[PDB]
Amino acid sequence: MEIRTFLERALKEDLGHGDLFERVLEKDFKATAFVRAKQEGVFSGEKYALELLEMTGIECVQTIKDKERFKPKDALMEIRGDFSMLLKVERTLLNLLQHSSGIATLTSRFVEALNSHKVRLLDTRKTRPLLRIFEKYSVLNGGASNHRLGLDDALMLKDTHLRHVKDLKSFLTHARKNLPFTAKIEIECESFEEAKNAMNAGADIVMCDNLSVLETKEIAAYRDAHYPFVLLEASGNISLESINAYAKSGVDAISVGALIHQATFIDMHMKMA
Amino acid sequence: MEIRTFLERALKEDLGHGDLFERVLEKDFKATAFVRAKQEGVFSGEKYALELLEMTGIECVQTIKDKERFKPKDALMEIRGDFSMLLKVERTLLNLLQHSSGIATLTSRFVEALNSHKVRLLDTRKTRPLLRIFEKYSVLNGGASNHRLGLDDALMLKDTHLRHVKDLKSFLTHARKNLPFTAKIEIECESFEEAKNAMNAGADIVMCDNLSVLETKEIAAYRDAHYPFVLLEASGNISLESINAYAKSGVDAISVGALIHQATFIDMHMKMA
Amino acid sequence: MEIRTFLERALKEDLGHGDLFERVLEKDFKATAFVRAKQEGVFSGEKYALELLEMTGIECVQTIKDKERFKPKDALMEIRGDFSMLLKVERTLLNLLQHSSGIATLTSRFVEALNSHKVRLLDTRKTRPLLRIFEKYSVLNGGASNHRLGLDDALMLKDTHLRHVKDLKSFLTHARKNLPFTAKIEIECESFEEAKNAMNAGADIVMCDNLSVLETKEIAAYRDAHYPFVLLEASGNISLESINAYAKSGVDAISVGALIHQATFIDMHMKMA
Amino acid sequence: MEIRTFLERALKEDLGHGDLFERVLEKDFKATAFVRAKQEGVFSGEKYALELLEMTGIECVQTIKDKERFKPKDALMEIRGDFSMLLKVERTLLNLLQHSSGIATLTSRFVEALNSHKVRLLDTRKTRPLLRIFEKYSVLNGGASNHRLGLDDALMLKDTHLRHVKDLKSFLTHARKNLPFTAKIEIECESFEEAKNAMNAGADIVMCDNLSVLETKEIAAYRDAHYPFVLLEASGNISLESINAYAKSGVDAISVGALIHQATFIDMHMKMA
Amino acid sequence: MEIRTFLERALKEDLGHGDLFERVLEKDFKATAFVRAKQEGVFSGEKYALELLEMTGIECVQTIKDKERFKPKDALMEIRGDFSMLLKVERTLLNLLQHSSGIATLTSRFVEALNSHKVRLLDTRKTRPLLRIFEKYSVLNGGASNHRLGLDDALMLKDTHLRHVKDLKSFLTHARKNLPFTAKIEIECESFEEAKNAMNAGADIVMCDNLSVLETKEIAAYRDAHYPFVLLEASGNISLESINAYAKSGVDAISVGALIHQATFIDMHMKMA
Amino acid sequence: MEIRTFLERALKEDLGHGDLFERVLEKDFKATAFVRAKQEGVFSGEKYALELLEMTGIECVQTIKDKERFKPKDALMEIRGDFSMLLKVERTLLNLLQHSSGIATLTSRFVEALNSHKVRLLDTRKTRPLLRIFEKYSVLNGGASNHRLGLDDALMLKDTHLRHVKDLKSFLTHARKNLPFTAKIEIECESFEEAKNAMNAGADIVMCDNLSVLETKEIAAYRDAHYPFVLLEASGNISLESINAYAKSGVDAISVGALIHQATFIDMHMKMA
Ligand SMILES: O=C(O)c1ccc[n+]([C@@H]2O[C@H](COP(=O)([O-])O)[C@@H](O)[C@H]2O)c1
Ligand SMILES: O=C(O)c1ccc[n+]([C@@H]2O[C@H](COP(=O)([O-])O)[C@@H](O)[C@H]2O)c1
Ligand SMILES: O=C(O)c1ccc[n+]([C@@H]2O[C@H](COP(=O)([O-])O)[C@@H](O)[C@H]2O)c1
Ligand SMILES: O=C(O)c1ccc[n+]([C@@H]2O[C@H](COP(=O)([O-])O)[C@@H](O)[C@H]2O)c1
Ligand SMILES: O=C(O)c1ccc[n+]([C@@H]2O[C@H](COP(=O)([O-])O)[C@@H](O)[C@H]2O)c1
Ligand SMILES: O=C(O)c1ccc[n+]([C@@H]2O[C@H](COP(=O)([O-])O)[C@@H](O)[C@H]2O)c1
Repeated sequence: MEIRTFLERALKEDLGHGDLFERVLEKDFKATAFVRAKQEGVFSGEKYALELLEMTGIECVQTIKDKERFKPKDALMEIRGDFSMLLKVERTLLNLLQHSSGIATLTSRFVEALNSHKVRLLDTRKTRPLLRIFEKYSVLNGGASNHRLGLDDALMLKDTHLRHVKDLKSFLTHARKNLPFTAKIEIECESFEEAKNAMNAGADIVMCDNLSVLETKEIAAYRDAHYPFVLLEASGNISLESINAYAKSGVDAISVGALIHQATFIDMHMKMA
Repeated sequence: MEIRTFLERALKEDLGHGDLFERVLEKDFKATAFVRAKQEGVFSGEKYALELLEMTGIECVQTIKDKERFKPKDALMEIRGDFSMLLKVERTLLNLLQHSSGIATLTSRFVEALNSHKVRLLDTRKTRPLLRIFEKYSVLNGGASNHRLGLDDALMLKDTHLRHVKDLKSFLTHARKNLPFTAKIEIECESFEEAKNAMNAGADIVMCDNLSVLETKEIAAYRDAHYPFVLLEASGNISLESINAYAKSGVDAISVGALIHQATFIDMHMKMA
Repeated sequence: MEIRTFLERALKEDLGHGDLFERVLEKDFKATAFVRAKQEGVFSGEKYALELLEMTGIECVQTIKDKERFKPKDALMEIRGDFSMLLKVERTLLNLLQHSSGIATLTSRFVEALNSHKVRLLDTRKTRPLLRIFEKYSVLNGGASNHRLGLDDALMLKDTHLRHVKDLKSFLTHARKNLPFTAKIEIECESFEEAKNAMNAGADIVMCDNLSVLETKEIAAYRDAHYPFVLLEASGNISLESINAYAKSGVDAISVGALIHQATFIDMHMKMA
Repeated sequence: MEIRTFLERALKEDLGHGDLFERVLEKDFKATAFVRAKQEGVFSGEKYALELLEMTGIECVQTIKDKERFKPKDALMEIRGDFSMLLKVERTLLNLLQHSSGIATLTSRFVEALNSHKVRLLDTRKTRPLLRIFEKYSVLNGGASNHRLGLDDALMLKDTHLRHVKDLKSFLTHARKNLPFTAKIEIECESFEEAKNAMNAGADIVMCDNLSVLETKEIAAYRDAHYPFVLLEASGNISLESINAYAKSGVDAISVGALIHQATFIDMHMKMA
Repeated sequence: MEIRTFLERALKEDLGHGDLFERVLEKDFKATAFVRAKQEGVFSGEKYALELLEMTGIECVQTIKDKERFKPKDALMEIRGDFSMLLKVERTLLNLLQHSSGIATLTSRFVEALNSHKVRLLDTRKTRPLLRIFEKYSVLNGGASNHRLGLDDALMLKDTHLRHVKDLKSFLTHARKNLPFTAKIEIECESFEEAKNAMNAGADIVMCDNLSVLETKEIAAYRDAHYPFVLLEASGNISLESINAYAKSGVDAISVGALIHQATFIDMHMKMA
Repeated sequence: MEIRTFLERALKEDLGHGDLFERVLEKDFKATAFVRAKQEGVFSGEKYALELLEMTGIECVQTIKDKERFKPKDALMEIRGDFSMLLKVERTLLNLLQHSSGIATLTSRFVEALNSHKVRLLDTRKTRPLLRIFEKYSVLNGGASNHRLGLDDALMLKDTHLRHVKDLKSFLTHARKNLPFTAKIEIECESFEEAKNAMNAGADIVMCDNLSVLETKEIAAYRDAHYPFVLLEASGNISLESINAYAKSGVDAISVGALIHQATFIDMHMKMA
């Protein structure tokens, strides 16, 4: 398990010195519980919930696969194990769930509001500390694709890196030999004129930072023109509304980091019996 | 440093095999950069930012103390160190910042909308996985107090625990001897009649789950009545609006977990030069 | 699980580069062995031991639960599993069963002199490095009760703390808003006058330090009339003889941390048979 | 370094979610502090403390060395750092100086009552969990000498191991080619007979477990006679009231694990000034 | 920092319970020492070494940067610091400088035969356990270039993968939406026919496995007319003689992972002087 | 256990952010696989593999033992688990079986060309970083024997250490009381003279570093003469073309660290079926 520790840690920060309830409890027995929802939405974080549960000695009788949709008063999980242990895990479970689910839902919404089957939805390294993965996985279980996961994943730069370079074309070449063979080089651009110097130099990918439909199409055009095998990325602010408009800019994928840093939880709770 | 690793981990998940930019860079030099804002709001996470920075070999020339307020186009930090290293830390810094700042702001707002100096604002164990502390600290730098930090912090129960007990009073006594001496026992209650069985039994604290003003006042009353030294907690949903109404229920503190699981980031970015 | 890593490290230290015997052992085989007393005492350590065994792959046949009493020559545990693993888990097993039971035993000898069903006996924060929780556990299996476990569990102030404090009453006031909601505040006082002040400032617990049986009965009495809701504990070089007296002095609880820093091993050993 | 992680852990167990007093302190500041003794004994732990101090950014002004003797009321250490920290570090620093010194002292007693500049006094493997290295280190300062540290250190066969070895001379011969090149073997014997055999098999050290001062003499002789470079160690329940007695029997070392599993805390405390 | 913990563990393993010499060393003192060649080669390991030194408290006086060439009897490093620490960091230091330079050296011997400024030499994923990154680094200081570093760095498919795949072209299509946006896809092909298929399905990189110089020049040519935007690499038991030929065969890069699993130490040693 | 964390790490370095193929796989499923040899040699690593397998929930159907000989095309292991996993685990499993077997093989060569049932062949401390234990283990299977494992194992003084010791007989005598009770000392000598001295001082093992087969004979004699229980080890740049030569000189063991720092991967691969 690559996430075995992640859970390990999440549980400890809440258990600290050790749960207080178990000290008082006299006779521990084996009971059962459900994870009803309280607000319709999608569901992500199954994988984790499963791992955590087996990791704690909690049997997962019934579960609703990820990527699935639900409505309030719906049973999402019939877990069963010792009583004491059940209560310790209660919170850590709901939490990771609600957070994963939430980003998944808020992401779901961005999907339909895209309406397309030839354009990709991407996220960003804009993630909460220590959740680079836990979240991207969530962005996924919504219907979007994930962009790069780290800074070793694919060399991607912007002005900040080139504000001291002469001859771009010649630059992207002295990199190729000083990089990993299977790494693409994506570049950020703020104006039409840039996208050109880009492609020309080699750029495996070209982004579009804060630029209007007609500003992009000129590039989406100049692209279909000479450099065809060079993906294009619409990335600026991309509001939930101005998102559909860009799908039409004839651009491969649009990255809306807001998918992650804008997703609140989703009501859920746990009841014994 | 108790948070030294927290940062340690946050940086790695993004660096993975190792940043790709540094491979290409030819001559590394020492430059400087700022952390301008892009949306007025409060600021939290100074502590971390500081630690991270020294941890990375980045000098923190100028910083704006936590709990402070800011407006767009404002410089929040003049950091200076090697160029390569500056870029690796760029993201991990903004992230933890924006997230801490965000909860701080959304919390700030809940403060003024409370208007009071005798009533406390509390949060909940409703926190994102692996951020139990990173967040509570944020809830703090907003103006609120923190409730319990874990399940070892203070024995607090609800129906779920008592749906199998006879004689509450006698119960809270066989706990005291099987608990840590400095631990209070807070109890959750959903109806007037409960608050009574509570106090009577001993309960060091009594909460109020999803109950209207007049429902609470009856208890806030019966409290000022016989059991005075028994704090009272208003905790249900407490919308940003129906929050002020409860301040008047004559209750010690009100806990609005929404403070954490509802706070999105806050625009910020980093520019060289 | 929380004590996995504890046990894990307790083993790692003894094996080092690896056991040498398993290098020369020709044919490993399943064998049974028992842990046995060689002196009388009260049993502590089950929790830890069972977890060690089931961790290493050794089956546990029979075990005397914690708190139980045992005479010498008594068989305490029966265990089966690979010969090689038994000889590795041997000292690691015994060692903790001894250090653990050693405390618990020396603890009941106090719980005796104490002799009361209204007064609680408490340990302290004076514990051997890395065994805080371990040792605290033991004290429980000794018949007494644990005080706090850390500096986050509850706020406690003594001379060193106050020497830099003006107007205490005003302090414990503008403190509650920066401490976690459930947190109790306790104060060490070396005299009656100090005692009154504390209680008044709004202390939750007052500690009667190195004070004569009398001075306590008085700081006690004063408390049963002006502040009945305050906790009082007596501490300071209390012994097996003088401990009895304090019990009968109207004082909430007594803390003789010696129950730990003055407890030694209880000779035990393991035989194959 | 080496023990940095030990201290790193010893602290994390006491701090937990975080120190409380540091939440309510108003203005931290630099300050001095002294560790005074309240009991006479011998000082151990220097090694550890100095790292604990530097590790937590505290300055060490003055400090006595390991093995130095001290009287009560003696000022042992002069530390100087931020008031807030000095406090978090206090108990830890003391706990470990009391445990370490505690051991060294009791040890120093056995070394005096042993009386002899040619016979070594040894500890064992009976140690408290997670302190193997620490406690050995302690014994060292008390003026005695360490036995092996773990199971990789050197091979020792007690009866348990032997009860399955037909022909020992071979077993030892056909074990050398497996055990690392530089390892000694030690066999536990309970009769002049066993020791006479064990030695021909080629043991490198012979344990004279629970034997009369006469039998021991016998073996010491046979040793000085036919096997000179063998090495003798007398062990078993040995106490002050019999050490000197065994010292004069020819054995090269007397082994008494009571040195650690029977040692206790030497009273100490920290003052500000 | 990323290689701290690497070095940290490389030390921990050699010291075990702790160095024995520092136990018998009477007076420690500051001394200087040099690491020296005893055979010719290309230098690798600086990054790691400097970090080891400055980590242990040893000053570095002079050092031959990485990639540099050196003859025997040449002085490679001058270091000052506590005698005791020098003797501990000794083998740990040498060992990695050797294993590291050993690779790099054996690598340049290939970069030679290769002889080209249009073709890149690449390592593989066949590395010694725990040294993936370490060894990959070395290969760089050998004059070549690294292939991918993990199974997250980029998707690669070989026989074993395809045996359970129907209609590949359709696969690489409904895959891009589940792979991270930047991810390149590469395919191992054991023949011309396989090669075409790959390219067509939309592969980003095709690997020419155990194929004759010719069959490559052909899978090459075909590619310089129908798919000019595809990467081609040749692999499979390539050696120091036959490696030259492939260079001149219109193929993007060559991957002879032997540059690692077939590289040994380069005799070096350290002298005090 | 012991090495679980080694494997846990070896995997985490290759997986990184996560395996890609597992993102695009459609329906995972159980499957078998064989590890076939493509070179003749001797099998090492069994110990590790079986843990890697069980650790990642893969079933081991059949497997050859450590030290068993194998020819090419020989099927060495039959594993059976989820297709997805079998793949993540593939390279690791092979990498470590190739490194381990690689060593054992070269070793097995020296053991044959050594020829002698009474002279031990030893490795050293010259090992690759983080594999000290692993590589020693490997040498073991090759049929040779391990020297000490670290600096805690036993004390060895080379010239460096000695260059400051006036009077060695004393130094060794007044070092015994510090070093653990069961430790051997070994001194490096470069002349019949040094060895004659070192032995009186009381060394327990004497290194005959870089000496003629004649000088070695000389020392071996003096050894058999005046110091019988001393132990001789010949070392230095020794190769197949001179082993048998030294074996017949009286020394108890020949030390050749080339066994590991010169060993390479033995070709192996994994097939599905
Ligand atoms: O390196 C990455 O993971 C990465 C991938 C895609 C986009 N970004 C950055 O994220 C920015 C958009 O953020 P947002 O949430 O306001 O749409 C974009 O224009 C870049 O400056 C960063
Ligand atoms: O144990 C805790 O840390 C804890 C502290 C305060 C409140 N809670 C729970 O959080 C609930 C309120 O959540 P919210 O965000 O909708 O206001 C409350 O009524 C309880 O069921 C939990
Ligand atoms: O910090 C704590 O949890 C704590 C709780 C109770 C007592 N103490 C300290 O421990 C002292 C008594 O030690 P002793 O010899 O009675 O084990 C007492 O008078 C204080 O100075 C410390
Ligand atoms: O494992 C060791 O290093 C070791 C070394 C010497 C002796 N022992 C055992 O410790 C026993 C004596 O216990 P004590 O009360 O002197 O700590 C002895 O007779 C053996 O059964 C164990
Ligand atoms: O997974 C990778 O990164 C990877 C990259 C390039 C090559 N390989 C494998 O390594 C094989 C060649 O090994 P060798 O003897 O040329 O070092 C090749 O034909 C594949 O089966 C594996
Ligand atoms: O540290 C050890 O365990 C150790 C044991 C035996 C020999 N050495 C050193 O290793 C040297 C021989 O190197 P080699 O090529 O046989 O690996 C020898 O003459 C010493 O300087 C080192």
